[PDB]
Amino acid sequence: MVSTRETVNELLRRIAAGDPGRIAELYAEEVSWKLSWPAGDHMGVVPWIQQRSTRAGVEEHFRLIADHHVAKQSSAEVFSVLVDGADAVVLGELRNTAGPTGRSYEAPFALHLTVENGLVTRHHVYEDSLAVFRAFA
Amino acid sequence: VSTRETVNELLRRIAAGDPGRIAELYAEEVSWKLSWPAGGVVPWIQQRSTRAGVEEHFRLIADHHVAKQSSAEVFSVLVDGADAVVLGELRNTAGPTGRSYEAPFALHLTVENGLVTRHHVYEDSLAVFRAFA
Repeated sequence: MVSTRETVNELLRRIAAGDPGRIAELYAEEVSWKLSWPAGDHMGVVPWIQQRSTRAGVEEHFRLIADHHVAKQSSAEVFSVLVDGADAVVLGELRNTAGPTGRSYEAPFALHLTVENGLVTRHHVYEDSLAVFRAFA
Repeated sequence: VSTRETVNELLRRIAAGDPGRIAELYAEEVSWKLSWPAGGVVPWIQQRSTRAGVEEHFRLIADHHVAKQSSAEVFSVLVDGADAVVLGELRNTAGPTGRSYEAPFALHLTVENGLVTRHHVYEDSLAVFRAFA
């Protein structure tokens, strides 16, 4: 068995490296995936904001979010990683540049993860959706 | 007392709803952060740094929502040392406009000597903003 913290550290490494197939390898086949965003299509400006429940869906998310950002001006700064049993919360800030508009933005985020059998089963993002939306609108 | 005991008491007092008694749990100086742009359509969205400012924040959130159509749920309380994160969701109706919204939130707290020294809220700012705009 691998600790929750080690599993979370590996996920954060793979997310920062960016490859969607390699990130999704860390998720269970079925994933509880939630984003602190309203439902709908948001006039098309944030296409990765959709409902997901599968490893294949997770791979699609990380593909889309990469395609919509300038890779060399985008990153997530992690301030702390809290771990309690099988759960963890990653606290940080998105420092990204939106591809279509060129606007840089900062968005605080908390990422709540659950791990079982070394795989991520839950990935719930709480982030400044207003700031992200404004950067792409 | 423990971090979790302090957090559990804060949840009790938030549910009781008295802003003054909620603020009693905070240090005189507080690290306050909200997952909102640094740009008053939503009346409580502003910076704070003191216990008195916390009391006013909880007074404003009560006043500006339609109480009989509003509810809060706590899904999980994670605790790691001096830090804790409360995960949940608000299902409220904006007072000025009557429009309902739902806003998942993660509340990051730090406790030192039984007082809350840090209160960092991560929530669906877009959903709240739309309800009040």
